[PDB]
Amino acid sequence: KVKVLGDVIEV
Amino acid sequence: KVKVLGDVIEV
Amino acid sequence: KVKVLGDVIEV
Amino acid sequence: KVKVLGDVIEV
Amino acid sequence: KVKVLGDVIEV
Amino acid sequence: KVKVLGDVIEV
Repeated sequence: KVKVLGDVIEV
Repeated sequence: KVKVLGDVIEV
Repeated sequence: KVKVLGDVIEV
Repeated sequence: KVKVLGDVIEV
Repeated sequence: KVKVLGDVIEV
Repeated sequence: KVKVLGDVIEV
């Protein structure tokens, strides 16, 4: 299965 | 810690 | 169209 | 509620 | 490379 | 501003 794993970033 | 876990969806 | 829908999780 | 909505991008 | 770029949304 | 940056992962 393909998931998305990600972070909050300050931009 | 806070991460983001998500799925691909057909829209 | 393919989007990503996701949640914040505590890890 | 807070969700995450995102796109796939070519980088 | 393919990344996911996304936003927090109120839902 | 806060965005989400993430990767596709095989799970």
